[PDB]
Amino acid sequence: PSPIEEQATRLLKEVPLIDGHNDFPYMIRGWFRNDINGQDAHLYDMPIGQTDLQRLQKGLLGGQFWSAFVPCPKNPDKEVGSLEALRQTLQQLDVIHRLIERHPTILQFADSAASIWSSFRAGRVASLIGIEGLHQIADSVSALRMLHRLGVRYVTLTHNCHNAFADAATVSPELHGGLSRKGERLIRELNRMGMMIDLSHTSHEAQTQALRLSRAPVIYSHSSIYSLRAHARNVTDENLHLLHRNRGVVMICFLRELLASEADQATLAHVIDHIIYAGTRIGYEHVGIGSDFDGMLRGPDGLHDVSCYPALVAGLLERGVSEEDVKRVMGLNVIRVLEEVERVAAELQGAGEECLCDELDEVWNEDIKEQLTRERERVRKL
Amino acid sequence: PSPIEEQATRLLKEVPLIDGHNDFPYMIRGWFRNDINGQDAHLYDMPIGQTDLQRLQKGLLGGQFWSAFVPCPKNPDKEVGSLEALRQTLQQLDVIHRLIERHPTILQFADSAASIWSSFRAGRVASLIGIEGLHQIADSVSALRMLHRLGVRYVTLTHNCHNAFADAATVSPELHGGLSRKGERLIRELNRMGMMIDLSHTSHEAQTQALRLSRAPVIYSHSSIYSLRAHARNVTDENLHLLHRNRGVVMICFLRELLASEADQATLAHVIDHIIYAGTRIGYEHVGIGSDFDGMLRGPDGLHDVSCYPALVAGLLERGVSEEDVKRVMGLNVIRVLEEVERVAAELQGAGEECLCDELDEVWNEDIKEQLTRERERVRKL
Ligand SMILES: [Ca+2]
Ligand SMILES: [Ca+2]
Ligand SMILES: [Ca+2]
Ligand SMILES: [Ca+2]
Ligand SMILES: [Mg+2]
Ligand SMILES: [Mg+2]
Repeated sequence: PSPIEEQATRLLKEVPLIDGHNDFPYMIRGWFRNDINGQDAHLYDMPIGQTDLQRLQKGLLGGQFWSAFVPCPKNPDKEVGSLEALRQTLQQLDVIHRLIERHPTILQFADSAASIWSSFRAGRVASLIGIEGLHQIADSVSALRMLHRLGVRYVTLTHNCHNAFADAATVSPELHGGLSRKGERLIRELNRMGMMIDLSHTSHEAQTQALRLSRAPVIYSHSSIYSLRAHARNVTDENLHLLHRNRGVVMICFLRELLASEADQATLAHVIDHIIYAGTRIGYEHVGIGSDFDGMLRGPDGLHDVSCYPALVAGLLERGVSEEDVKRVMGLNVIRVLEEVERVAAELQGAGEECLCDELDEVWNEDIKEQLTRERERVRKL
Repeated sequence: PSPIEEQATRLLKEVPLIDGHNDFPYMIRGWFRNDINGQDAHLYDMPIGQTDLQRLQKGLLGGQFWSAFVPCPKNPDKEVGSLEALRQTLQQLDVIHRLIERHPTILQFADSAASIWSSFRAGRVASLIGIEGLHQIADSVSALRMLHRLGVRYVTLTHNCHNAFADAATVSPELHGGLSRKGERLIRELNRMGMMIDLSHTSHEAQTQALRLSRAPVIYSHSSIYSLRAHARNVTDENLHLLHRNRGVVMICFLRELLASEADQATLAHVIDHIIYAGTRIGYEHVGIGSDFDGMLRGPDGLHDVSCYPALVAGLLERGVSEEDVKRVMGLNVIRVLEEVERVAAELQGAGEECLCDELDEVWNEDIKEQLTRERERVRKL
């Protein structure tokens, strides 16, 4: 009805709004235990949470990085907890693929810039996947490459747990003091394979080191601004500048604790303040939208669920952000980063760069290796 | 030079010889520990084993189901062993994909009848994948569906270990006495997802039950004939007949213990005896070739390595098997089974059959579920 609301609706049909982070797959594990057979009525109209398939259509969302999050392992035996997390990751990747496959009119799987656009041309929500923590890979780079093959296109280096590769923000004391030696080596492998690095949930020092080391642009899938609201999860002015040099994107989070000192005061206007702050200081080509819907109980006033994206687009236009810059913040920026991550990987794989391999145990003793070599030479005689 | 050898060479160029089972990926884990960077000289000319990339070309093999085998878990803590086997499976799937990707002139990945042919048109060895035992999935059907997504197109129900789903042949006493209740339910899921059932390594009673229950044709990826040589790993006349009704294929194994009472007496002629026995009694459209190269130290006389396939094709022609029947045994039969497995899955998935889901723990108590429902109704008021 309002000229501003007609303008927002047009932009949402012109370009895809691609949200950086949504934990709807974990809601499905909590509520249904990943059994969605005969649950369409509930999947379209959920009795819990901030995401369902009717409200997803209503908000005119163009794409989504669906989170394949599993919790940090709590088993006192650490080997078992890490391996347990790997199995749970495959369960969450499985229910995401089944959610997409059982609802092809609404959701379409995407793992690239081209597949995002083709999904958007067809009127589907481009359904991408990200894992949230390197605890999920069970210390296995082979497993990580297989997760890329299953459709994972970003890896948050940590969640609320330290791992062998990096320091999380919310846990103290520090383990590695930024990235470990392994972490630095993993950055090279992530760039080589074409996996997008996500720096949300990681410590400020780990961000600084990763932003300097990475040969491809990175993202913050759901982080806000430190200068406006001081929090371990928000991005400092230092790391915002290094993100600019990196050519990355900060996808602004709707978490109330990241927007206001008192959480119940958080609003849609605060999310817009954070987008404008970043856009003013490091350009609107390096800012995105990273809701974290279903990673919280309650959202800000005016951003209560996935139906509220038109109010965000209208609010940005109302504050004097240009149409072209709003389109950038909506999704063009995160598409560009994914495109550049793929382009860097094709360059490095084309040059024949050596991949990172896991440390494996010897399965043969010297007696078995002697039998095999002696057998080979017998065949050479024939 | 011989008219028979010219004829064999022509057949190998006309249609792909598709071998049912090769453990070359496990040799790579044993010898290189899955680190193949800068090892091309050795990968083309191996110091051990019955498979390398030069001899693979020399034998004119058209396709191969590469084994992603890992050993049966030996940890006394069974939960840990099962989870360890899952991680090792991802390591072996990873090195198979890296082997194919680093040598695109020789190997090309295939996961269907169409992708086998296109690989063969381009002069590549069609590189398919199979896992060898349901111990590899860590009791997770979600993981199994993700293995299908990673390119696994058959699952041997057991190796030399009993699992929760089926009885292996070589271990006694019997656990389930054929298939377990879970096993019967897994047969339905394997048919639905389009995973080819492999009955090698399983007990005679488990074969009988699976052959009656399966809605799609199955294979024996590497098994020989019981009537010619009595062994727990060979196929009985009863199960050969039920394989005929199933429309499946028995892919004849080169294992010396399966061909002769004294292993050192085993020959190429014995492999041909077994192919002709099966072809005579259940038709040549239900017989294949399933070497098990690199699952043994030494092969039969005349079938010492992957370069020896032209001698097998020539030997079949020399014994009066027709060109069309030799082409069937070479690969047309196993292509047909994979085509029919895919066709059955498309039918059942098109009809919207419900998939088998894992038993998951509750992650939310009633207090958290109340908070979520109360929160949802607050949003409905707005
Ligand atoms: Ca979260
Ligand atoms: Ca929650
Ligand atoms: Ca074997
Ligand atoms: Ca061996
Ligand atoms: Mg700055
Ligand atoms: Mg019979």
